[PDB]
Amino acid sequence: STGSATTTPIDSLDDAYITPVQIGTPAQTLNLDFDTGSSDLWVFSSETTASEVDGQTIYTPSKSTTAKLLSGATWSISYGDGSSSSGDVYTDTVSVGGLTVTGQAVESAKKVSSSFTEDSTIDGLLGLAFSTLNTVSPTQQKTFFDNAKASLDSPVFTADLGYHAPGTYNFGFIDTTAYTGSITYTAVSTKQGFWEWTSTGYAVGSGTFKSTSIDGIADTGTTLLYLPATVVSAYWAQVSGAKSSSSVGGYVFPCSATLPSFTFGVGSARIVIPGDYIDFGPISTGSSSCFGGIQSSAGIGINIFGDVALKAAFVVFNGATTPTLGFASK
Repeated sequence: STGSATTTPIDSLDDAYITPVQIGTPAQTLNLDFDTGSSDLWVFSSETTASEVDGQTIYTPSKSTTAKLLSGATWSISYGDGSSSSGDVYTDTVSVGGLTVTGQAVESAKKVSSSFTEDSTIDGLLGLAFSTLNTVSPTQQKTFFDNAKASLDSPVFTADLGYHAPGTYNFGFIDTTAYTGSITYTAVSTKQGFWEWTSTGYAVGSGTFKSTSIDGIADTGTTLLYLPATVVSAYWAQVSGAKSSSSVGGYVFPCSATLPSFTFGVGSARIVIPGDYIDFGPISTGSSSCFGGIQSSAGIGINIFGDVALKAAFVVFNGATTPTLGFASK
């Protein structure tokens, strides 16, 4: 089997992408944030504290004839950005772009962090990291991809995120028309539960490539590119007027400035992030100071290849027995 669904940015800055997901019988369609940095499928629901719902579409298990309470099961998660949520668990039918999993754990939110309430366009998350990170207790649950894997024509999914435009998630096949050149594959460590790999280095604009190992995660659920402070400093040094602002919480720059591209290495191959992708606009409405899309990972504890980097490539998440990652230009 295969599936294919369009993913759409939630706003003009590509802060995140939402993908429609059918849950239950009859189908309830929710717009979920596909997150390769986590492993819970959780949704706003009829069970969510009313004061914590503000515009989101909810899942109502009682209206689904295929929903079954997973008795005794609870879940609770906190994300790298200080967000969180918690609740109970049903199993139900979940379909993504034509691909159907029966018995998928659907985690029903009883409580969500303010940040989720405040984002009316995201109805929940669909985690695509490794199932070892799943928070359901006492019995850990599998991700949508893990459940679908054996049925898929090939045990892969691909992320093809757009710049200021929609993109595509595919399951079970590689669309050879979606990228240029070849796909370079690189090794993955699952030891932290992430799609963790090692970039071979970077260049800033037309600068010479610096060969150096950068360990990080491919995370569709994170907006920006977070890299070591040395790297980030080398980038912003090439932008006139840029500075790191503690009050703002990162590098900012005047929008009159031209942003250089940023190249990262995948084995011997090279992915170029155009400068325009690194502009995240005014820090506040009307400000002349713009927020940068490349920021320091210092004190995150891990480097994150977020949407800023991934949207510059066609990315293969290969769930073969030994997982790997593939990157192609497009």
